[PDB]
Amino acid sequence: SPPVVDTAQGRVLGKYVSLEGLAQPVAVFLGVPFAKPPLGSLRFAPPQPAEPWSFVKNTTSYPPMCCQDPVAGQMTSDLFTNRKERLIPEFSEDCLYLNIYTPADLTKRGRLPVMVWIHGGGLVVGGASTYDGLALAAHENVVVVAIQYRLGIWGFFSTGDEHSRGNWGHLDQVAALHWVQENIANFGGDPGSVTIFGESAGGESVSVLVLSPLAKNLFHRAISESGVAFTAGLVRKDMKAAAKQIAVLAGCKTTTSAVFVHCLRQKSEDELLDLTLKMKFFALDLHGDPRESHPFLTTVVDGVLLPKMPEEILAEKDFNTVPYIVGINKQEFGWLLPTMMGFPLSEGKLDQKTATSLLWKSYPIANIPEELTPVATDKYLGGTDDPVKKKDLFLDLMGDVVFGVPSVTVARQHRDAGAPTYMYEFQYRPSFSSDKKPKTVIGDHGDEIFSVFGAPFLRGDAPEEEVSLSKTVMKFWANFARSGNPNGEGLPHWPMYDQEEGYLQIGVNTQAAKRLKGEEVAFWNDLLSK
Repeated sequence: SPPVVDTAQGRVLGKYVSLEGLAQPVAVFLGVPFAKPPLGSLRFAPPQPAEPWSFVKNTTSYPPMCCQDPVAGQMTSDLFTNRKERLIPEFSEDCLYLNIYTPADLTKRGRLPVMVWIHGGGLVVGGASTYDGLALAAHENVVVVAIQYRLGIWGFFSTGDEHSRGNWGHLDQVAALHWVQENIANFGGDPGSVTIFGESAGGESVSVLVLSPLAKNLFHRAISESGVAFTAGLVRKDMKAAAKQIAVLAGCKTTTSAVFVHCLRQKSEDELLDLTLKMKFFALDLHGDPRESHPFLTTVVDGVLLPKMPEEILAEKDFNTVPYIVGINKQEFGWLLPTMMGFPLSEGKLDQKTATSLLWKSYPIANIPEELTPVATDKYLGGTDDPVKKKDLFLDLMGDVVFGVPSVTVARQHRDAGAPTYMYEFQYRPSFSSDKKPKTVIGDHGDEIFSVFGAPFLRGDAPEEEVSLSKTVMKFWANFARSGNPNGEGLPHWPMYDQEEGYLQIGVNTQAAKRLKGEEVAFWNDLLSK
């Protein structure tokens, strides 16, 4: 007896889906529009509300993902998905949709916590339909909403002025959150209790929404998994140089910003896609000048989403000071990222000259000047002659500079603004890992996702240790959605990230520790001191 729910713009039809092991049926709505399709002159512009529809809109099939490299998009979906049935996504400029998983009794007026998932993919790839909210919803009695937002050129093209400010993907995230306020009560969600959560560039997005005056009162808890505002230089003052490259590739005059943006608006989707492949996003440039490489189009300081740089918003303490879990994995640069970015590290072996050279080429994500680059690799690799250990230590280096240090730096300033703050370090190797990934890589980028989204209940043949870790993580995450505090009956103690900097080591042996990356932060700030 399929569920039909009212929204401000019209009625939607979903499907009931059962999870093997639980009695609880979950109502699933796929491809709910939250904005007008950003086509034509709506490209490189703020999202507009969806036009209303008559009759009942069928929301039972996965929507398209936003345009992106389709080969890298398919690979990202494969690597990150938590369900059995492999998704073959479609791609389109018409992509401002969300998917909803609600376990609420829709005949009642439910008031479940709402968890809004913001996917990662470096702001250039990814989509919502990769992430099945079924297990998290059914096990923890929360409404899971997975949203989409414009990516790449479509999402982030900026002229650095009023003609194309930038941040279109973040304005879409904001529009989705307004949609949740207006409409989630009809899906049994409590709009007074919305947790935003995301991983990698989705974590950066959560962090940016925490800082943004546009997102005020649109959520009440935050979780950044493996990404905050300082991560990978994904937030910059401007985009002048990358914009120039786009103009040369597109054949657009840059006489003025208006003329430039108007030329890009006339391009077809195929032309912008081809321009996307030519920018070579999400890839280490091995041959060109590292100062001129732009593997991501970034969040920018536009004066609307962000009035100023994140450092200055954090230091001034006026932002969305909600309860905030900020976490990282043990080995953020262990395998997935170097492989996906094309780091020449298949060898199993690395010497210190080459580590220094690769750190310099990583300038776009690491931001370490050429002359300080041997000092960094000496610090991390100089205590051993063993090249197998040097490789493993270089990957610790990259993890720390790109993820660990940024995450701790942000948690500290969030705590110092007076907000409840929690940190974790996740250390587990999922059975769902790729065949290509070595057995020795534990807590790789993305590994927590399988626990958070209940992959053991949806796919594979997970052993009891892994099943149990997923229940623990989901329960912490949903307790936090409920109360702003992840703690509860039968879960290990997770201390607050206060002046003593307590954090939770999550893994086979889940337990509290202190002072996450304390020394590494000290070193990296001192190296870039100037």
